Amino acid sequence: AWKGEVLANNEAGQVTSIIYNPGDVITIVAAGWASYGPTQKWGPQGDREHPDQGLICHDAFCGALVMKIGNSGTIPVNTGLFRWVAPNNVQGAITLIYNDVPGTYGNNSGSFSVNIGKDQS
Amino acid sequence: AWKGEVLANNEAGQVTSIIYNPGDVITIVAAGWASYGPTQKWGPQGDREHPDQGLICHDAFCGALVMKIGNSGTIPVNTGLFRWVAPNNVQGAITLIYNDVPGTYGNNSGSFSVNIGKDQS
Amino acid sequence: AWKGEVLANNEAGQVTSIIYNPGDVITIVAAGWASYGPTQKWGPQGDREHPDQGLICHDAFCGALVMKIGNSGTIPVNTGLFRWVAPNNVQGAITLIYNDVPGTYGNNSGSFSVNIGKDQS
Amino acid sequence: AWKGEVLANNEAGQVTSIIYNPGDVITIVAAGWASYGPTQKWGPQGDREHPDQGLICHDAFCGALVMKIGNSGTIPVNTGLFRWVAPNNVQGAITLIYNDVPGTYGNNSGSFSVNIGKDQS
Ligand SMILES: O=C(CCCc1ccccc1)NO
Ligand SMILES: O=C(CCCc1ccccc1)NO
Ligand SMILES: [Ca+2]
Ligand SMILES: [Ca+2]
Ligand SMILES: [Ca+2]
Ligand SMILES: [Ca+2]
Repeated sequence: AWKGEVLANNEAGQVTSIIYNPGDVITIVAAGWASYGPTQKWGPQGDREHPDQGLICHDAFCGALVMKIGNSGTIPVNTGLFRWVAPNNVQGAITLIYNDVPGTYGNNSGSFSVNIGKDQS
Repeated sequence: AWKGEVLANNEAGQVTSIIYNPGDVITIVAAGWASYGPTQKWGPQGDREHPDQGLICHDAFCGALVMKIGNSGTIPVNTGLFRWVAPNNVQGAITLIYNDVPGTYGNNSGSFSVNIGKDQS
Repeated sequence: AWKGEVLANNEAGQVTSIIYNPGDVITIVAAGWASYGPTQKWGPQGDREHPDQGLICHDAFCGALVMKIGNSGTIPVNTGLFRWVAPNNVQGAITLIYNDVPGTYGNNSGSFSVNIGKDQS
Repeated sequence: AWKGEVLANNEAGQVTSIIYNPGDVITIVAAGWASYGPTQKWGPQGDREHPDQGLICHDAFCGALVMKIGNSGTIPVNTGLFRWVAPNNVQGAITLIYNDVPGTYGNNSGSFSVNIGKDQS
């Protein structure tokens, strides 16, 4: 029920129309190519070779797709989530974000194409 | 309803328990790191810079995840398929395969973790 | 998903654990046999021949299954709802209720078995 | 996936476009009013008070909704089936049928409105 693009250079991330409510089961699929600065591109799992120098999400590689649900901290998405249920006390609008160091989004390029849907529960 | 791994060095691929029937809607999500020979690894979209020297799937990069449905030709999966329906006359077990040149799977390493489910239809 | 029973004699109805949120798609199936007083029994559509003498739901027959979502007005359920979205902006817990005139639940008998699930959206 | 009507007077029943395949989960909801001969009408559970005089389905009341899957024996549907899986070795097109005595469908009237969908598995 949501399809769109998340730009690697967008520090604020892309607000979706999906409101995660308690008990919701969701599926995410992410595709595409992006860079956090170097003259190469990576998919939605990012670059396993790059050290973490203050990423917004310590549980995903630099250049990975991550998300926030309302005011949650960052949650790894990577290539996507299969029939996934959030931790207790997590709810609200899903924001998709490119995993980088705050203040370093200006040299980023490319984007991921993302589908999000609610599953049966 | 199927969860598993597909080994990059398995030329025959991983035959799943999912039988695709006409009208079925499926979702696939793939994650992980694999190599077609080099010391680097790539995610399930593969290596966008490697030329095609006789890949089993010409519509996906070397080192991408692809599939067959029964005895179909290869179909790109990459990071996954969101609520996907097959063409007419495509039916049978889903086989997941690492995209490489026939005869060259021996120097491959790593695997993709894959979830497949049938959706509402 | 929720499975349970609503008694025809319960003016307060049965509060379920299903929270209807905006955009939710739900499926309900209701079965069983109940009476609003007469010696006969009706299924969850109720008695199409009995006049409305002040039913809690004017859009369903006497002895039908109806519901509230949070503090909404009554909504007909009857035998159930197939991949149903609320026509109004309503939200909150689903309460199931037997459709009868307030203060006349004392001569009611029987019950409906009800399954509620959220569908893909 | 399928929405339509089954006439009470149709002895052959109504063939749907739903092919039940092994492993499939289905949901059916049925509504409406029909008769096996009397002036009164009943919902999809039929008439609890009418004796079985050789019904096509001995496990449902006269005037109930029943079905066959391919050439299976009759299976009770009544008001519907919630996330239901068939017994082993039952496969093929779903035919919906009004439960009556063979040869006695000529005096029947009305119809049930029926929705069938495949659920997640
Ligand atoms: O923008 C940054 C810091 C520098 C990234 C970079 C490293 C090597 C070559 C070019 C750029 N992090 O996201
Ligand atoms: O209880 C009522 C009013 C009376 C309905 C009734 C009619 C004939 C025989 C017994 C009861 N409304 O639900
Ligand atoms: Ca950067
Ligand atoms: Ca190789
Ligand atoms: Ca009453
Ligand atoms: Ca008859």
